[PDB]
Amino acid sequence: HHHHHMVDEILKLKKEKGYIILAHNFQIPELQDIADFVGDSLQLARKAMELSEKKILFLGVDFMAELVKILNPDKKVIVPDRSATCPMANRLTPEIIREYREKFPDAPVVLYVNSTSECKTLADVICTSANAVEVVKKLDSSVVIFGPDRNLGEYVAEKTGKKVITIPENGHCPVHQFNAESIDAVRKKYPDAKVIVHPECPKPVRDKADYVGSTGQMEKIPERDPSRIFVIGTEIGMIHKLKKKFPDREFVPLEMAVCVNMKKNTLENTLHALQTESFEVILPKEVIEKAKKPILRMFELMG
Ligand SMILES: O=C(O)C1=C(C(=O)O)N=CC(=S)C1
Ligand SMILES: [Fe+3]
Ligand SMILES: [Fe+3]
Ligand SMILES: [Fe+3]
Ligand SMILES: [Fe+3]
Ligand SMILES: [S]
Ligand SMILES: [S]
Ligand SMILES: [S]
Ligand SMILES: [S]
Repeated sequence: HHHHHMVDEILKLKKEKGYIILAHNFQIPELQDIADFVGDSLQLARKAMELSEKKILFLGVDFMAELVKILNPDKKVIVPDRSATCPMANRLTPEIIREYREKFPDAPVVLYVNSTSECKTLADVICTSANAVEVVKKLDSSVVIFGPDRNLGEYVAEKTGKKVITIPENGHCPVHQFNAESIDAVRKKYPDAKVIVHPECPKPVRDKADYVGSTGQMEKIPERDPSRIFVIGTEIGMIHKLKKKFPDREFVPLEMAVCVNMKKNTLENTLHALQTESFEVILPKEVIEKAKKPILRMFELMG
């Protein structure tokens, strides 16, 4: 009843006030369902650039909303919880980047998308887990500085054969610290299941999986693998996304993994956001201009 009210009022206010809702794959199912588009940060950013609308309600975490805003400076971007962020990303700082640039002056600074917008202004190129391998492959260098995620950096080193110098020391994602034993357990319980895990997972988990890929990659695997059952080693939000796309197959969480910050967004605070038209994502224009360069480098090296 209340969700029915909240859902209908959200759909009403989004229509009335000219907002497009963009939701990340890790949002709760109820917010994914009222979104105009659901996707990874790259898909959502690219999508934003194509919109005729000048108003965006973004449903994810701050670095993502800011990625949208940097590529769409003249659109009004709001979020329902202004504290939704990536705690581990904020362990990488400007001074660590400067320090490592000095020591390895010829190593391009490749920053993972979860990095703060301030940190992005000091990068040579941005990447996501979808494109990180391709991006580091096409750089001239045989050595790269990579942060903030150490597991993704080592994965990239593995697949490119390049030297990846990770920063900071011990940057990792709690959400993807799956037990390797959990894979052994599912392979006996579901013998024919395909295990897909995120490259942020530790090396023993990746190496025992049938596929390693980001959320965008995970959702393309059933387009080419006919298996009836997939075991999914990422954040719980992707199970709903996959089930919706491929109703014919079964998706089983490797374990329950919840990103607390992603779950800060609710139907209630989303409705408040459309009522009040807050909270606006504002970056100093200087940050937009400086962060935009390594982002455009990323597309140049992708496309
Ligand atoms: O690319 C994305 O949207 C992200 C993904 C993804 O796999 O799509 N995973 C983790 C983060 S922090 C962001
Ligand atoms: Fe995070
Ligand atoms: Fe993350
Ligand atoms: Fe993560
Ligand atoms: Fe997270
Ligand atoms: S995150
Ligand atoms: S992350
Ligand atoms: S994440
Ligand atoms: S997270």
